[PDB]
Order: sequence, then structure tokens, then C-alpha cells
Amino acid sequence: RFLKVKNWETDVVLTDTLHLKSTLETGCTEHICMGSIMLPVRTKDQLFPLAKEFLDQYYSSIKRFGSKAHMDRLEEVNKEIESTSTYQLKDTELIYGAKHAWRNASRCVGRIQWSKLQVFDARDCTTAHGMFNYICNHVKYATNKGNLRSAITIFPQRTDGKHDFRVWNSQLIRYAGYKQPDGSTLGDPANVQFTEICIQQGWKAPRGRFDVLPLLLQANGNDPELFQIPPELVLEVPIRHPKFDWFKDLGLKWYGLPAVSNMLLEIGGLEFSACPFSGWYMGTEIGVRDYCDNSRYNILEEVAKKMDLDMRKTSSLWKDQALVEINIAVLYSFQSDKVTIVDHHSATESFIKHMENEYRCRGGCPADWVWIVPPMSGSITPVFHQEMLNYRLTPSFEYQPDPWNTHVWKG
Amino acid sequence: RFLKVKNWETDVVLTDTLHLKSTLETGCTEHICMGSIMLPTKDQLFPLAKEFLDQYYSSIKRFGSKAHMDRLEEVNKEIESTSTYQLKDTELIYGAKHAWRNASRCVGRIQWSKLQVFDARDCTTAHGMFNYICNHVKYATNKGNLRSAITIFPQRTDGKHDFRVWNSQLIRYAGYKQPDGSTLGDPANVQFTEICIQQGWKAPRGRFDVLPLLLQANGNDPELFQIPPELVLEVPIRHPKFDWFKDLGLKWYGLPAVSNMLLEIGGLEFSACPFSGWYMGTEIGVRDYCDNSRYNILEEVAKKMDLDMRKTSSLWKDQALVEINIAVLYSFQSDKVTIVDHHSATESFIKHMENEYRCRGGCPADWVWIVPPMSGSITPVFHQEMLNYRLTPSFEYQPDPWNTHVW
Ligand code: HEM
Ligand code: HEM
Ligand SMILES: Nc1ccc2c(n1)CC(OCc1cccc(CNCc3ccccn3)c1)=CC2
Ligand SMILES: Nc1ccc2c(n1)CC(OCc1cccc(CNCc3ccccn3)c1)=CC2
Ligand SMILES: C[C@H](O)[C@H](O)[C@H]1CNc2nc(N)[nH]c(=O)c2N1
Ligand SMILES: C[C@H](O)[C@H](O)[C@H]1CNc2nc(N)[nH]c(=O)c2N1
Ligand SMILES: [Zn+2]
Repeated sequence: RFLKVKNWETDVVLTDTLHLKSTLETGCTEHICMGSIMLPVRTKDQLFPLAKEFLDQYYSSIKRFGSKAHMDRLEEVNKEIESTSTYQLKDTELIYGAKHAWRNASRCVGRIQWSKLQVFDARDCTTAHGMFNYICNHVKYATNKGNLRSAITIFPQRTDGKHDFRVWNSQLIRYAGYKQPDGSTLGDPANVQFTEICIQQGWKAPRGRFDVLPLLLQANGNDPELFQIPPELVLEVPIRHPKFDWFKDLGLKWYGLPAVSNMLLEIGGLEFSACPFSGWYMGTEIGVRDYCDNSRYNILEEVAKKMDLDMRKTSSLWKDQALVEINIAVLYSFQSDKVTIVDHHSATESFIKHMENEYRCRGGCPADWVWIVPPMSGSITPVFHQEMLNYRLTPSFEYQPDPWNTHVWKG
Repeated sequence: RFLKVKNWETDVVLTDTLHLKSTLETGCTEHICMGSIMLPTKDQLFPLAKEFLDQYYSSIKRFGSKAHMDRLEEVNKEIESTSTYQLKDTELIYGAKHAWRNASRCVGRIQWSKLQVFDARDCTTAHGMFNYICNHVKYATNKGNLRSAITIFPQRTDGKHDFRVWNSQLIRYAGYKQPDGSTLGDPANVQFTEICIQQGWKAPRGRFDVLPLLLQANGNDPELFQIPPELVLEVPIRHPKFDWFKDLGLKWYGLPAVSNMLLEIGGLEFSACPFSGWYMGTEIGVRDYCDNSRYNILEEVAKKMDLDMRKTSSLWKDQALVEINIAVLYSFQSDKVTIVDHHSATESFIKHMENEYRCRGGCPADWVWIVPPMSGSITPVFHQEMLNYRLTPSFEYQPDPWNTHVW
């Protein structure tokens, strides 16, 4: 069964066959669409089918399907599962798996880069101190003095679920948030709950508006431990505007390196619960969401006042006007400091090219329109007018519950 | 099975049971979501009519009354004999308001119960259609105090006798290819503007030529009718700060009146049911003016603002887009024409959703269409989870008549 999608601005039509390789479920049915729902322990029973499918994929990609290298690997994995109840990926399989989990991330507009991913194998890690060292090296490598490089670091896979490696931070670099007695919030409101855990675990909080959070690292199911990232590794950019001199006086900065650390990487049935990865920012992540979301820094009002906008009625679009200037300042500041960043016009244009290329060479490109379209100026980007098919391929990145809600404390 | 939707900006959680009353299919499966796809006999008729009469008499708190059961057998006998049936005026008004209420792609549905229904089922000719349409336009326009209205022409009988308004909206600007190569006027209406000329229309060949109406009664050839200009309220577009904005020579009409959709009530199909409300600002400013496939005046505006158009990272398009949309709102508001900005409209819809979860058990909603085409995340609906499902009565798409009509 072939499926077509249409770009309604160019009339280009594309044919998806790759959705036939879709295993997982979307959450949708014939009678309901959960397209906008934000979120819609494994035995030897189902593992070898999951492993064989991944290995079939792996050996297809290298043009050795059905070879003796392929059949022996299948046999090897079979005997390892039936006797050890799990198995270990070769280095080549891990690299392929990580790259394809990114390739398969239907919510990711940056997937034109998916094949230039630097994979750090940290499966020999055993302790939190060891995790910190692997994360420090990730951050240094990925940052590259502002010439950002995509990287993932993969910690040991889950076994019985009682010995998990987890990074308790949602991103490796994030600012603290502090609920004040008067109901206001100092710093990033997104991070208040994590900040409180850190403070309870012994972190001395500087209690400023842009304090880099410590790393809270869990090795082998042990209680997590605190580590401070060396500040010389945390590249930050002061935010100024090319024409508004008062903008620097808002005292804003952001960090250079977006590095998501709370997701789960699934490869051939194995679960890598700690797999922090990083690329580089699209400016609207900072300028639109991080600064202008009502539940975040919410500097829209203050930028609006300083611009002297008509703030009495919303139909003056003072919010829209302030949001554009903030986003201009974010891109100006990063480019002025030679830190890698991409505006939403460039990134969505690249995604369309990637997606057409993926339809031609792969037969499909799963894509989540709700997440691909940028949070500002949606329809003047080319993805807005693009029909998109969303379906789940493996290897994949998955959500997982926050570890402080599942963790058994040792004391 | 009793589904939850979360607002991530406010943690408000709503519980949806109305989706279990859903009947039609979404185009999605558990293996693939089609949420971003633009378009996915005598015996099926009595179940359909029963469903609709069941909710109708429930909505007036007379479910299982003699009147209910009498109407049910009455319609059943009508179907057995005449192979169709006719709606009472009250059921017709109900079905129209609820088709709007069920329109999961419509952000303006907080207004759904104030719809003015014009029963035009006695109409038999295109001249008759034109008359009903002129009355509609003048009622809905209300000298700029816009009012929602629908006009319902006779229902389909056998596909041979369809009533159809060939225009996509009652009021739309003409578009022409140039010998030079580009497009003068509205590019979305190029093929229809051609059908009109290739029908007998004499185009002024301007930028903002109000298209004539092309009306089809009882399945005959359609006929051209010029809507009287004094019924077509237009707003000249100026900017409240930039005096050079007037010189761009832009205007838009005040009445969005969609006329190519099909209204389905109790299994009956109304192929001609033009309806009208009022504009959200971004429909004109973002889509009509700045889509590359439309008027696409973004570069000219940014140029006139002396913005650095050399790299995309200056966000010159974004800066221009906002000014254009400030101008549309300022123009309509100054001329006392109803218009809503995307901030007000989405805030209304969140309230409307809360109302529907409270008083109805849910509200079908299509996030891809509810979220405005600019400034998405600073509006409350961006952070709102929504469940999309197809309830009936409903407005449906139908093929363009010029691909179907036996000429
Ligand atoms: C290199 C530049 C990259 C850019 C510009 C980029 C851009 C984005 C953006 C804007 C989002 C949506 C997040 C939001 O708006 O809240 C996203 C999601 C995502 N990205 Fe990328 N990305 C990049 C690299 C990567 C890499 C290296 C990986 C993994 C190896 C990755 C995997 C994902 C995943 C799994 C999601 C889904 C998030 C979720 O489901 O919540 N991306 N990306
Ligand atoms: C009164 C003020 C109204 C506002 C502000 C409004 C707003 C909107 C907007 C912005 C859209 C998306 C259109 C686009 O992006 O081009 C839409 C779609 C729609 N509206 Fe409303 N609308 C209003 C009234 C009505 C009325 C009176 C009806 C019918 C009686 C209606 C039925 C629909 C339908 C069926 C759709 C979706 C059409 C489709 O599936 O493509 N609307 N509306
Ligand atoms: N420039 C780049 C480069 C790479 C990546 C990103 N950006 C962004 C990204 O995703 C970032 C994200 C944003 C919102 C919610 C989540 C999901 N995690 C928390 C949560 C909160 C609320 C509801 C559900 N889930 C994750 C992954 C990779
Ligand atoms: N202010 C108001 C008030 C009421 C309404 C509207 N606005 C707007 C509206 O419909 C807005 C629309 C937008 C794009 C495409 C379509 C559908 N046109 C047919 C088509 C052709 C080709 C591809 C896809 N679809 C419709 C209905 C009612
Ligand atoms: C590809 C996508 O289905 C198409 O461009 C849609 C996206 N969302 C939209 N949303 C609204 N309100 N109106 C539209 O015309 C569209 N177009
Ligand atoms: C309700 C909705 O699913 C949710 O707010 C989504 C919408 N689309 C998004 N798109 C991106 N890129 N990032 C997001 O966090 C979200 N949030
Ligand atoms: Zn779906």
C-alpha cells in the first residue's frame, strides 16, 4: 500500500512506502487522532524478534543481508539471549543504531544532519564519577569553542530495570529555577522541581537568574550524585540586539549547547536509559519558547515596555512585535559570538530538502507536523504547507518517566 | 477510553467522553497518523436519520417522548415511500448550528449557537440562488457589524440535480496569468478566474477584481451574476504608523463567506450551503497577503521598511509579516468592520473548549488548524492538547463542480 503526501505550495507529491516498516503504534485510531497529545522491564520472550529485525536492518544497510556475517551474528545473538537473557551490540551496530534513532525522530527538524553524529561509547562506565567524566568530554567535544558538533554518549543498557543508568537532568546544561515565598520565580520556571531536588541533595544554590544547574548522575541503579560542570566548559552567549542598546541591559544570556539527556534510546530491543545527545540550537527554541513562553522567562512584557509598544489591546500585536525582536537578538548574539545557530527559515528549508531526499532514497520520512512547524511565523516557512506522515520506526528515542518518580532510594 | 487532554501552560486537564459518540473515520490508524493531511443507497439512510433525531430530541429534553417516537416513525415512513425525507425547520436550524459546533478545524466556534439560518430549500433557479445570496451577503455584512449566517439550498436528490455555488467563497478577488510570466491579482483563483472568462465574464484585469458568482441550480449549466458593489464591503489597508503603507494599494473584503462545502444532516446532503462569519486577522495578513502561492507582498513591504533582506537570519520576513498584520487589524478596526486578532480568537476558543468539556463532554479540535499561522506558541492553543474526531452533523469537502458537472 502506497501513500502520497502533497506540498500545497509547490504541488510536489511524494510517495511513502517506508510506513510499511512501521512496528510501534501512534496512539491514533480510525475514530480519533491524538496527533497533538504530547505523550501518546522486558524479557527474553520478545527480545530475539526485536534483535533479528534490527540486525536484518543493519546488514541490509551495509549490503550484507543473508551473508555468513549476517547469519553468524543472528546465531551469536540467539545463543547470547537464551543463556544471558540479553545481548551486547557491536560498536558498528551501536553507531548505526544511534544514527537511525535520530533519523527516525519524527519530531526533529534537524534531521538533515543525522549521518554526521559523533557516537561516544560509554558502556564500560560503572560509576557516577565515570559518568561525569564522559559527560564533560561530550560537552567539550560538542561545544568545540562555538563550532558545535552533534554528539551522543551512550551509557550501559538496562538489565533488570533495577540497575539503570540515568542522567536526572533533562538537559546537561540548564539554568536553575527558584520559587520565591511571594509566588514569583527566579531563573528558569521550567527547572524549579529539578532545582529543588538538587538543593536537597546538597547543592549550594547561588540563587541567581542564570545559575547553571549541577549534574545529578545515577550509575547502576545507585542513588544519584552531584557534580558541577567546570564553568570553562559551559559556553554562554550574552544576548544583545543589533539596534536596541537597552536590550543588553535586560541582563539575558543563554548557553550555547542544547543537549537532551532524559530520553531513552531503543536499539534492537535493548534500552539505553542514559544517552545524552546534543546538536545546536534553532533560535526560536531560545527566543520563542525559552524566553517568551508564559511558563518560562516571560520577558515579553518587559521587552514590550522598553520598545514602547501599544500594550493596551492585544490587536496592536505588541506581543508579536516583541517576540520578533527577541528572536532577532538571539540570532545576532550567537552569530556575533560565532556560536553555531540556525534560524527557523534555514532549518525548515533544510528539512524539506532532507525529507524529499528521504522519500527518494528511503521511501519515506516520518514527520510530526505539530512539532516540525516552528513556534513563530509558521506559514511563511515551507514545512507549514507540507503534508506529513507520522509513524514510529525503530531504532528510536522514547520518553521515560522522571527518575525521581520511579527510583528506589538506598539512603 | 475516557480520554484526557492536558494544557501544558496551565496544567488544566479535561476529560473527553464525547469522542465515543464519534461515527465517521479520521484517516489515521494505530500505525500511521494522518493529522497533517489536508483531505482524508436507500438503506443507510434511516439509521442516519435516527441518529440525528435521537440527539435532536435529547437536546430539547424530549428523548423518548411521543413526539420523538412519532417523528421517528414519520421519517421512517417518508423514507420507505419517498426514498428520502425532509427536515422540519427546527431540525434544520439545529443541524446547521451543530455542523459548525462540530467543525474541529474552526477556531471561531464559541459563536456557534448564534448562527442565523436562512432556509432556501424552496429555491429552483440560479436567479433565485443569486437573490438568496444577495440577501445573505447584506444580512451578514450589516454595514460592518458582521453576523454569522448560513443559507441552505435544496438537498441532493440523485447527484443529477445538485445545487452548487461554483465559487470557493462568495467574495473573492480575480487572478490572471501575465504574458510577462507572473500573476496579477489572486493566484489561488487563477483557474476559477479563467473559468469565469471562459464562461462570458469580462474581467477588468485589475489586482482586486471581485469575482462574479457562478451558480448552479438543479444541475443545469451555471450562470454568472455580479454581486452589487454596494453589498461588497471592502477595507482599504493602511498602517497606523507607516504613511507609505497606503501607497501599496491594498484592500480586502470584509466578509469571509465559504461556499464550496457540503453540509450533512441526518444523512441528507446539502451541496450548496454558503456560510459566513467574520475574519481572523491572520487569514488576510498571513495567508492571503504573504503565502508564496498568494499575493506574496512580503519582499515589497520589507524593502519599503529598508530591512536587511540579504540573510534570512535578520528575520526581515517575520518583521514585515507582523507589520502587515498590524495594518490589517488597524484598517478593519478603524473602518468599524468586525475582525478578531489571533490572540483574542484563540483565547475565546480555549474558553469555548472548557465550556464544551463541561456542558457536552468534549470538543473535537484539529490542532494543526486551530493554531494560527503566526506567533503560534504565544497563543494559548499551542500548549493545548486536542482530540480530533468527526461528529455529525458536519461540513465536508466536495469535489470542485467543474470536474464533475455533465456540461
Ligand atoms: C544538530 C542540530 C539539531 C537541531 C537544529 C534540532 C532541532 C530540533 C527541534 C527544534 C526539536 C523540537 C524541540 C522543541 O521545539 O521543543 C527537536 C526535537 C528532537 N530532536 Fe532534534 N535537533 C538537532 C539535533 C538532534 C540530535 C543530534 C538528536 C539526537 C541524536 C536529535 C533528536 C531529536 C529528538 C529525539 C527530538 C524529539 C523531542 C521530543 O520528542 O520531545 N536532534 N530537534
Ligand atoms: C464567526 C467568526 C469565525 C471565525 C473567526 C472563524 C475562524 C476560522 C479559521 C481561522 C479557520 C481556518 C481557516 C484558514 O486557516 O483559512 C476556520 C475554519 C472553518 N470554519 Fe470557522 N470561523 C468563523 C465562523 C464560522 C462559521 C459561521 C462557520 C459555519 C457556519 C464556520 C465553519 C468552519 C469550517 C467548516 C472550517 C473548516 C473548513 C475546512 O475543513 O477546511 N466558521 N474558521
Ligand atoms: N536544538 C535542539 C537539538 C536537539 C534537540 C532539541 N533541540 C530539542 C529536543 O527536545 C527538547 C524537548 C522540548 C520539549 C519537550 C521535551 C520532552 N521532555 C519533557 C516533556 C515536557 C512536557 C511534556 C512532555 N515531555 C523535549 C531534543 C533534541
Ligand atoms: N473567517 C473564517 C470564517 C469561516 C471560515 C473560514 N474563515 C475559513 C474556512 O475555510 C478556510 C480554508 C483554508 C484553506 C483551505 C480551505 C479548503 N479549501 C478547499 C481546498 C482546496 C485545495 C486544497 C485543500 N482545500 C479552507 C471555512 C470557514
Ligand atoms: C500541510 C497542512 O495540512 C496545510 O498546509 C494546512 C496546515 N494548517 C492550516 N491551518 C489553517 N488554519 N488553515 C490552513 O489552510 C492550513 N493549511
Ligand atoms: C499541545 C502540543 O502538543 C504541545 O504544546 C507541543 C506543540 N508543538 C510543539 N512543537 C515543538 N517544536 N516543541 C514543543 O514543545 C511543542 N509543544
Ligand atoms: Zn492521527
